[PDB]
Amino acid sequence: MSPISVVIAGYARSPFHFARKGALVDIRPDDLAAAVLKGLVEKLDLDPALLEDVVMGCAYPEAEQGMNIARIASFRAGFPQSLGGATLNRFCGSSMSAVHYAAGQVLLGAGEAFIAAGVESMTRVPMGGFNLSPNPALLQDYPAVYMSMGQTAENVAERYAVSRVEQEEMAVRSHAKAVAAREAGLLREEIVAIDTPAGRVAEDGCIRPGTNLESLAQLKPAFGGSVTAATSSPLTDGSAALLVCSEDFARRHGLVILARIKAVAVAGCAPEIMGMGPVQATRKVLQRAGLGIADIDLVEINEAFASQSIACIRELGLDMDRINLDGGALAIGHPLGATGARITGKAAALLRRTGGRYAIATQCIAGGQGVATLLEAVE
Amino acid sequence: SPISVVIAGYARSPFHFARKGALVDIRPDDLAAAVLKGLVEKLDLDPALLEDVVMGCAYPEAEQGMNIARIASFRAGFPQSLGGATLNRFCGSSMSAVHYAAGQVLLGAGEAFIAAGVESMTRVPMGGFNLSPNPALLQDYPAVYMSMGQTAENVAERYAVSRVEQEEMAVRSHAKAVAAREAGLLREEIVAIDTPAGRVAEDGCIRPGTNLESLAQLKPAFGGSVTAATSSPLTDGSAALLVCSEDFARRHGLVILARIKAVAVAGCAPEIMGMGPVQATRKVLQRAGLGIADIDLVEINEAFASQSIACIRELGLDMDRINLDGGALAIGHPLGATGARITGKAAALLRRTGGRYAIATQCIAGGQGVATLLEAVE
Repeated sequence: MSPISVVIAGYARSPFHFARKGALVDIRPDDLAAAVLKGLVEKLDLDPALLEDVVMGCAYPEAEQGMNIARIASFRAGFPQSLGGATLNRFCGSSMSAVHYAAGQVLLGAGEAFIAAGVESMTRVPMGGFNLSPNPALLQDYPAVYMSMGQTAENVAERYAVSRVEQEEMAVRSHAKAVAAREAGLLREEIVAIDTPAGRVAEDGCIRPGTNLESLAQLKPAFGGSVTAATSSPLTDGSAALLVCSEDFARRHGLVILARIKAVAVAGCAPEIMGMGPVQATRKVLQRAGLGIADIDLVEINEAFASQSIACIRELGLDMDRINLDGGALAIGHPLGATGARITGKAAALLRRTGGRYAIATQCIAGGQGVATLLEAVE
Repeated sequence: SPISVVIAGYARSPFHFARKGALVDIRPDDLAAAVLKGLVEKLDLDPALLEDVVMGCAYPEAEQGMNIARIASFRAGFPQSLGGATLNRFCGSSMSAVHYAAGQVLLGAGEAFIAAGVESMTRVPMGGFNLSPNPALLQDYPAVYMSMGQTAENVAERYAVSRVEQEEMAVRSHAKAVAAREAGLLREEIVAIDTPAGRVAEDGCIRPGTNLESLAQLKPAFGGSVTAATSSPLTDGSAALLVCSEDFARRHGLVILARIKAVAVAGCAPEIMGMGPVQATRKVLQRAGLGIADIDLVEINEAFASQSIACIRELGLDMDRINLDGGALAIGHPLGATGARITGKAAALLRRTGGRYAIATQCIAGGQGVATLLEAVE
């Protein structure tokens, strides 16, 4: 007689690079995803034949991200044909929903170990895909369904009263925290270096040290309002992967357990303010875990925009000093499919490193959704 | 103390031929929405009670793009409070949508889900608009991109399924579909769809009086034993299930079709992807503590007569217990929607026939299988 325990027992990712001008422009997303899958199981010294399934998050699963990129990446990584592979699109939250899927399968007794990963080459598959075909009836009846992400960011800045200067202070803090993490070697363990035509890429490319209020105040508005390129996550290339498995499996294979998955959630919201997704998703995981915000040691909230990240943190009553401890997406980047796996893996790794008890990973999703994962330390 | 996960609803569009059938004018997001709306109207269920819509789709791009789960959900008039996520495991996408939903019920992450799928093989072509095979795998491992027809021939050769044996399954599949359709036994699962041309309420792919003599006169499709007629057709269609806790079904006075007792995925060699159901079925049996002897009926997808027959023999199943109301040869195979149809139909048949246990299982492009084992609710 034993509690069902689902744990994160591995977290790896590529460095994240600016789309179009960064170090990963020449790497196919299927090849990049493969590199990280192979990197994770090599960091763990884990036989991939022990895995049930690879679940790969991807916002635009077409073109080089098509043909079930989970299964393509798995083949390309040299993993056995006995694994399953599936690709999951919940846009910005895809690879956090991959974690929820794998967690559900562990409870169903349908396998003991999974990779929950994500990928986005925002260089090689442009945000929106090819052949964008909006529903004509929804364009007329419900146009907010297809609202630009930047307009949702302005809507939140207005409706939740987040000034341009307040957004710019988050940008300064997110870069300063990433720089401090990188320079202390605190991003090294999670990174799988990637071979490219130009050479080995081993370090994050989106961090801009010395980001400061005076230089930010000179930038042009991006969406005819308060938001700028610097208070918006950049177009990013990258992949992240987690090992999601039973506590028993991790113990059996001598794996270090980063954290236990204690509760999960999805919540819909109004598309016009999609950035507020995290509020209902976080309230759900607290209600399901039997916890309050005062119980949470740290939070990874994705910085899709400063406007929505700040509006969420205020609405939940979170201390900004407990947010995005090693930097957030303004600095680190936001390759859509990969972010959920990254912020979940990172929250787990930070909970273990900081000696905390509980953490939450949460983000917003285009089309009006939020996802959250509540993590618990393992003794 | 287990939570019990049930199927408490099954709806689908009529399934029609790609390019020449009755659904060619319906965008797949619109077709999925019609089925979502039909399902909740059949159940008289308020969709505000639903946690999430999980939509299977083999090619989630263009008219199937932009997270078709969420688009279909909005188009059906469901509240913004629901989640929406699109899942691609090609042929098995919407069975993996059931598996996802069942795990979320167990996690206590919601009590009611729609697990659905859609494919308009008319309006999004197989391979998508920008097929880009991994250059390294084209060199190292070309079988990854093997055509489904070549895998069907591989299985016919290696598992010794003659062209006549394949044609005998084509005959029985169509005959079984005609018996069901003629007795009104397909009507309850169907949501009629409005089209520019008028209301479509009947399946289009059934070819009544399909027979050995006429099949034997057709030309091979893949330089072997397989023909157009022993291959599932290119199909347009959508299917949706209500996957929910037993407590939620009882509380809302919903008729339960079946309990989900076990689930599985299993990888296999892409070059014989059609044998996916063997390891997937053996997994759900082992997990359920059951033998093939225990199973009253099976829905095994008829992607190809060759792989369906080869799997049925490998598992030692009585053909009389397979695809009671017809199989994909006759009903159609709109990739993203098939897993939800065969799981849904297997649950509905388990209830209608008074059996204890059923299996829904299928093969998947890229070498995978999926299986769901269902139990009658006492």
